[PDB]
Amino acid sequence: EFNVVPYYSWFSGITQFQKGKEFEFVEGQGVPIAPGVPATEAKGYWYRHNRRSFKTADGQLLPRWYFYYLGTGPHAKDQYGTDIDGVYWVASNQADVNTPADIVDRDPSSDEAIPTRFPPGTVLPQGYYIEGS
Repeated sequence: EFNVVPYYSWFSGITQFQKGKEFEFVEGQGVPIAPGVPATEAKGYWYRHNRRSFKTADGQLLPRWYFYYLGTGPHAKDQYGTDIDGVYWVASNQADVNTPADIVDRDPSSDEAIPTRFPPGTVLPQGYYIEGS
């Protein structure tokens, strides 16, 4: 949950479930599939949402990453590929990362989040669960 309204991702999140596992994708992979969007627009970044749980007297919330097309979201102004903590840049080999993706953000009650899926051959990061799968 967010107590400051977040920028909404077009896709479901990827949740870390095993600590110590790195969130990564092979270069050229990692952009979720949106029906009808050209491969040239497949460029953006996954943004880490650190979650914190409240102390109980029992015993854990691991981060959840959300995808934003290049030029949108919390790091809309950053340069593709720049080393920034909590930002993992990804792009199809058809994408030109000097230009923002031609994509408008999601919402209102106008669109639900697209369940995150990747093309056949995509190497999935071990230790992460794709929400909606």
